[PDB]
Amino acid sequence: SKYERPLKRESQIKEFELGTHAAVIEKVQKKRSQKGNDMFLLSLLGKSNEKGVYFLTFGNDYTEDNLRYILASIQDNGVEIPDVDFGYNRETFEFLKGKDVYIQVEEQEYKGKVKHAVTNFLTQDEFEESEEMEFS
Amino acid sequence: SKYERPLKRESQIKEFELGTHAAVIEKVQKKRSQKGNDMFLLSLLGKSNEKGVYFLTFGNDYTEDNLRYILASIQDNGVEIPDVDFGYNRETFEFLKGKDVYIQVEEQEYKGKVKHAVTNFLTQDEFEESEEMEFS
Amino acid sequence: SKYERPLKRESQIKEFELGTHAAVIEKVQKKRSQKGNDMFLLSLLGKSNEKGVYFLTFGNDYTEDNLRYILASIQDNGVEIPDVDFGYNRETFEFLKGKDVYIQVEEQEYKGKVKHAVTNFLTQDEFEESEEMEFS
DNA sequence: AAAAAAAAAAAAAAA
Repeated sequence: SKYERPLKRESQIKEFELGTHAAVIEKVQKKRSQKGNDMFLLSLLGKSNEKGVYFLTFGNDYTEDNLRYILASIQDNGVEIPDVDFGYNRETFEFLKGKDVYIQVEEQEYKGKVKHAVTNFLTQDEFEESEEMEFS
Repeated sequence: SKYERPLKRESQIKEFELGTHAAVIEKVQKKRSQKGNDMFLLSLLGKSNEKGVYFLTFGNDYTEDNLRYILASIQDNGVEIPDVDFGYNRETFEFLKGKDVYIQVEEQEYKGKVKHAVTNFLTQDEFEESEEMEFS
Repeated sequence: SKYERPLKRESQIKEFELGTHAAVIEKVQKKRSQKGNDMFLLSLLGKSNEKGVYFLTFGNDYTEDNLRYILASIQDNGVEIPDVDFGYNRETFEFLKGKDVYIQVEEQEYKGKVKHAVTNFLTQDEFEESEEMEFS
């Protein structure tokens, strides 16, 4: 094919350790998956510069519930959830950017490659239940 | 099978230190993989005779982008890109030879043996971002 | 059990010193491995009566490559490679006998016992390049 | 809960 300038790629030097972490959604991209689903690609920034990615895929039974947990995590980091129809729309897209969240980070295999993946957005209850088990 | 001069093999004494470097594509070579994929074998040379190799495999869905990043790295080193169809062809083969590039080199574990392998080709943006964080 | 006459064993008094060497393929004999692959057993005679052995083992992914390098070594000693199918056949078998080659010999250890073994066949440029860095 | 993902490349064998 003919050359077409490709995009700058973000350096993902450092992953999240396994467990629960406070993180901020440092970026939100609108993309389409390889199987042709509309998704929001949440980029996640930790307090020691840990980078992580999360895919909010649309057009299935879980999408609604999935996003409610993202919103609930935002709510419990001290932000009011506005009166808007949440889903595949610009309000939702813009609302997520820059927000404090609680994330879970589990291991995950794919093509025999193990990485630390962001799996879930946690409520206050879930974040503390997990965090109050750790010994300094 | 009928005879086919195998590719000359060099002394891999000095390899690239970890991180990102300016390099040249010293040699390009046609080669069939163990799984039976066509690839170009890019020999990279550094400013103090560090050596490394890069496997540009054809067939995969990443081929295009992977080559795009090679080309874009060449673009950002002062060479302009011809209006040719880039791929598994002769023009591509001849173009890549003797071109200044930006590369990343990470640690790569394979069957016990860790070694410093060229992983990516970097754009100007990518390159300056990681090179500007070094001190004196 | 019942006595069968055993075969004469060739006197392997002196072995190659480590490094690169001009040598002749003095003998070639096809055998079965302990694991049970067909293979050629190249005997190699040095210019000071050094004796070494090389095992070209058939039935693996790199059989053809290892053979190609042998032929390349013969090619670069003033011999033209004919348009023959190279492999486990009589023609390849008989072509190898008596040819000049360049060999590499390294230390090797099987059952505690150390041995100078023939590990590779070198091209012209490969041979000269090894001889360059010996003078230092 | 369902869906997301850079793919691919590396001697093996002899004794």
